[PDB]
Amino acid sequence: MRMDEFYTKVYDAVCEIPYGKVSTYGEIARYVGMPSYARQVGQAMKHLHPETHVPWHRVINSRGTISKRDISAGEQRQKDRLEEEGVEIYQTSLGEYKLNLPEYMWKP
DNA sequence: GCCATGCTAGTA
DNA sequence: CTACTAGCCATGG
Repeated sequence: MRMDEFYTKVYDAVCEIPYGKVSTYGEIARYVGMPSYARQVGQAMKHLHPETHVPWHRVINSRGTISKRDISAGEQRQKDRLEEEGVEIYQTSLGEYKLNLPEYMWKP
């Protein structure tokens, strides 16, 4: 399966995530038949263009947190986008932004 | 070819 | 709950 196919598949999936809901790299990976490629779902996201109709903000990690960026602290920009969709987000004891995954996670 | 970068399940 | 590890895998130098 071509990388550009994957990349397409992924975006297709993300866009299916309803307003106010969320998903995760892994789940998306599995959704589109590429279970081991969670990191690459990362990649996909990171490669979109800032002015995109894609709900990249609806995608977080397995642990229900928002993931630190080795480049570009717009993880802030991700929290904000969620709070508008109405999403209780708590900084963990450390400065991590967490949320009640079971409550928010989405499934077709 | 190697080696650094940039999610997750499992174990302690 | 927090660590820390093993394994994963495209991408670019």
